[PDB]
Amino acid sequence: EAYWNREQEKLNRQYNSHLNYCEPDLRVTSVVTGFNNLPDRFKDFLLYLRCRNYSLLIDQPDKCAKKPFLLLAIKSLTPHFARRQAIRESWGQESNAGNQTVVRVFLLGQTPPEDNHPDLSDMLKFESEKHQDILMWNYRDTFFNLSLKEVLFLRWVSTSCPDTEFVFKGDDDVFVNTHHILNYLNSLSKTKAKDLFIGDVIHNAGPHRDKKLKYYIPEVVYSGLYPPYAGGGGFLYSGHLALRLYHITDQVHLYPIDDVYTGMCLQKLGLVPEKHKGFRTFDIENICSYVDLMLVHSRKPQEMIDIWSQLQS
Amino acid sequence: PPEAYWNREQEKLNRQYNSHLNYCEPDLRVTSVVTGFNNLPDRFKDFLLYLRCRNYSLLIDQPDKCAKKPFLLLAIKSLTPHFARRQAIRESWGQESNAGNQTVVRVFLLGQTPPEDNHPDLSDMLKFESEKHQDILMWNYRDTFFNLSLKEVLFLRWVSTSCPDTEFVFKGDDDVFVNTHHILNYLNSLSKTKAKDLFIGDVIHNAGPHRDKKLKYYIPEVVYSGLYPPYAGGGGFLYSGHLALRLYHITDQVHLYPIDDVYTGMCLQKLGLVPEKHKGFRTFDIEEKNKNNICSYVDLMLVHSRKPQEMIDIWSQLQSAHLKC
Ligand SMILES: *[C@@H]1O[C@H](CO)[C@@H](O[C@@H]2O[C@H](CO)[C@@H](O[C@@H]3O[C@H](CO)[C@@H](O)[C@H](O[C@H]4O[C@H](CO)[C@@H](O)[C@H](O)[C@@H]4O)[C@@H]3O)[C@H](O)[C@H]2NC(C)=O)[C@H](O)[C@H]1NC(C)=O
Ligand SMILES: *[C@@H]1O[C@H](CO)[C@@H](O[C@@H]2O[C@H](CO)[C@@H](O[C@@H]3O[C@H](CO)[C@@H](O)[C@H](O[C@H]4O[C@H](CO)[C@@H](O)[C@H](O)[C@@H]4O)[C@@H]3O)[C@H](O)[C@H]2NC(C)=O)[C@H](O)[C@H]1NC(C)=O
Ligand SMILES: CC(=O)N[C@H]1[C@H](O[C@@H]2[C@@H](O)[C@H](O)O[C@H](CO)[C@@H]2O)O[C@H](CO)[C@@H](O[C@@H]2O[C@H](CO)[C@H](O)[C@H](O)[C@H]2O)[C@@H]1O
Ligand SMILES: CC(=O)N[C@H]1[C@H](O[C@@H]2[C@@H](O)[C@H](O)O[C@H](CO)[C@@H]2O)O[C@H](CO)[C@@H](O[C@@H]2O[C@H](CO)[C@H](O)[C@H](O)[C@H]2O)[C@@H]1O
Ligand SMILES: O=c1ccn([C@@H]2O[C@H](COP(=O)(O)OP(=O)(O)O)[C@@H](O)[C@H]2O)c(=O)[nH]1
Ligand SMILES: O=c1ccn([C@@H]2O[C@H](COP(=O)(O)OP(=O)(O)O)[C@@H](O)[C@H]2O)c(=O)[nH]1
Ligand SMILES: *[C@@H]1O[C@H](CO)[C@@H](O)[C@H](O)[C@H]1NC(C)=O
Ligand SMILES: *[C@@H]1O[C@H](CO)[C@@H](O)[C@H](O)[C@H]1NC(C)=O
Ligand SMILES: *[C@@H]1O[C@H](CO)[C@@H](O)[C@H](O)[C@H]1NC(C)=O
Ligand SMILES: [Mg+2]
Ligand SMILES: [Mg+2]
Repeated sequence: EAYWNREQEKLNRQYNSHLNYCEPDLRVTSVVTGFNNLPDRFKDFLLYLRCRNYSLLIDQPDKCAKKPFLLLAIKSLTPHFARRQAIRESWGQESNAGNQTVVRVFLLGQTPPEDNHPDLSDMLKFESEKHQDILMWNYRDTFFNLSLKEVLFLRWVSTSCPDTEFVFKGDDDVFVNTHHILNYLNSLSKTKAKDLFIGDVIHNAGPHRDKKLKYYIPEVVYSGLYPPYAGGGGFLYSGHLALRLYHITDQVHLYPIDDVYTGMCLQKLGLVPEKHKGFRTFDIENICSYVDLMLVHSRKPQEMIDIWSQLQS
Repeated sequence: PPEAYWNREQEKLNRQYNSHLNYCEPDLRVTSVVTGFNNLPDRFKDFLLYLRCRNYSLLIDQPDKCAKKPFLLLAIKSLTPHFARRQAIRESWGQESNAGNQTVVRVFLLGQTPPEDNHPDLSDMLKFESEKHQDILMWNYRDTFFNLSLKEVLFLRWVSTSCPDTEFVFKGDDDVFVNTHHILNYLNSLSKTKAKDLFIGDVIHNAGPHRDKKLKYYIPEVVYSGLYPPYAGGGGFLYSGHLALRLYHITDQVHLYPIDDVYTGMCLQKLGLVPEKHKGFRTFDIEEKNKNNICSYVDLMLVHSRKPQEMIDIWSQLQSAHLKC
């Protein structure tokens, strides 16, 4: 009865246009109960659900010219200049130690004037030319379009970085202990590494029905429970799985919560992401508190540099 | 009954006028004369050790900013990383203009954000921004909360040196919405007498220092004793350029204070003046229920606090607000 569930079931029957239909899908105004009274973000989500063929405005095509051991992929918005630079100087440094290459990309969409964003296009061009780590696509960068940010990033992995051994995807305000991540990745068996997917995995979750939370999903949009999913603050997976995940995205309708969407894709593949206790996407309760952690949400740019500096000793 | 350290040093200054300005070595005396110095937070140690130093130089100047005599100079406190805040101001209420040959010009007021304070290095982008927009003033001191009174004194020096003929000054924060049209209408309503010593804002009377160690405005009893003079909250206040010159001259006679808007109130009190409350300055915001009605902003001078998109949104709706409301 909920809209997403019914359309997804239609998709299941077709695989057992929803991909490049980019006119407004006016059907939703008649088939979604109370559509006129939905918040604008749901109107936009429903009207443009069947469009995901957006193009790269800023690419870094040689980012993976040397096959990486680890790709860091960080969700960011144009105005977050200090967040990105703190990451570059702390846990997101690119490196080649042990010939285990780490490369870094930030994942951006457009911040257009119609959404009341200041025009930062000249600063973003300066930054992209200076640091060569900005990927930017021509879609409206919004909270409910983070699942678009996920799908287009996975597409970019498939086209431009398909041979990375591992992928870390996360937020631009989480602290990551990249040394611990690399140590963990190097201790993996070959079998465990082929389909690795770990994070702060949430089981038996359901959609928030509370209208004051940013995660609110109306009953007319989605019914039932969520699959197991790793919290989007940051998760870690094999590049092999990144390609299998990209292939399966066509068979899963976009969903307004992006980390739930990745969990939906894993489930369709027959996989279950595994919890690693070092991923603290809901923060901690002292620099020694951070020694054994993989990730902590959330930290400001100065805090990111401070923690990283103290951890090096 | 010995006063607190700031009061005692201010008493010494008062008697000297009825070095504290370019002594930039650490004043190790404070470790002996400030009660409990060793147990103070680092920000108080730094403030006390370097209290007598304020001859910092401009690294980035805009020397022709006031080549055309302004009617109103907008001076906005900002920090290096705040690119989106500054651009939103440029496009909304901080636009430069010449309507009615009443020139409005804009500067942002910055210090350094050094790597030793764990700041990411954004210096090349700031230099690019300055080259593009020609509205960055930057001095070579450590930009911190407790150095904002330094930001105030160095800005007033720049007005005396480089913009002394501006008719009015608005000084405010980079996270406030300002109804600049209402400000200009108000300034054009003033008698010549009221305008000569104009100083208005969200004026707080009978305030004292916060003694709760958990608040960012905390001030220890060993640092400052007694009450605060009347003062306009720093989110933004409005005053004459004539008074800006009088305020600059008097800064030499008032020791820096960790809270910048209290410092400005101290300087006004030394001038024999009392800032006046204007109800349109909402430095503690407006009612939660009226935040999404643009008519709520028509009669306001200033609202704290708003994000870059919110400032642009409010400004855009305000340009057609005369059609409703
Ligand atoms: C995720 O990103 C996608 C891609 O950027 C984004 O899709 C875009 O949404 C906007 C609406 O938010 C669409 O813009 C509309 O296009 C139609 C074309 O006919 C216009 O008629 C619409 O007019 C509206 O706005 C007018 C004023 O400008 C009003 O007068 C009028 O009444 C309408 O309200 C409107 O401009 C745009 O076409 C798509 N672009 C695509 C599909 O490529 C989507 O919104 C984002 N999703 C979320 C959840 O944020
Ligand atoms: C307001 O701005 C002023 C001007 O920027 C700023 O003054 C500066 O303060 C810093 C301290 O925070 C001073 O730097 C110190 O200088 C002394 C020598 O005079 C050094 O011994 C200090 O070394 C420290 O760090 C070393 C390495 O970690 C340690 O080994 C050592 O023990 C110290 O911890 C440090 O370099 C600087 O000299 C002044 N500059 C000037 C021009 O006065 C002031 O701090 C700001 N005030 C506030 C309240 O923020
Ligand atoms: C089972 C679970 O953990 N579900 C969500 C969790 O609900 C909490 C309840 O289990 C608990 O009893 O009460 C608290 C109230 O204090 C919570 O309601 O809440 C978290 C935080 O919202 C959810 O994780 C988040 O889910 C959203 C999507 O709704 C999104 O995926 C986000 O990234 C993730 O952090 C749990 O799913
Ligand atoms: C007289 C006054 O307003 N004093 C400060 C005010 O104190 C409030 C108390 O009067 C009341 O009993 O409790 C409330 C808390 O619910 C307040 O504590 O608090 C405001 C907010 O801090 C102060 O304004 C701020 O002062 C700091 C310096 O201390 C700084 O100048 C800042 O710009 C300003 O907004 C009142 O001074
Ligand atoms: O339109 C958006 C909104 C958010 N983000 C990024 O998504 C991540 C999560 O945002 P937020 O902190 O608001 O979400 P929460 O952690 O509260 O779920 C952050 O890295 C944001 O920079 C984004 O890229 N585009
Ligand atoms: O080290 C600093 C800290 C703050 N600010 C500016 O001072 C103003 C007030 O900052 P904040 O909002 O944190 O203070 P609050 O309103 O909470 O008293 C804003 O314009 C900041 O950009 C600054 O210039 N340097
Ligand atoms: C997606 O593809 C269709 C044609 O197949 C095209 O009309 C549409 O403009 C494309 N969408 C975008 C955003 O380019
Ligand atoms: C201020 O002046 C004194 C000498 O006049 C000098 O030693 C000191 O370094 C100056 N301070 C700064 C920050 O230039
Ligand atoms: C316009 O303003 C300037 C000061 O900014 C003044 O010198 C000039 O005389 C004015 N011109 C007119 C037309 O009054
Ligand atoms: Mg977050
Ligand atoms: Mg503020």
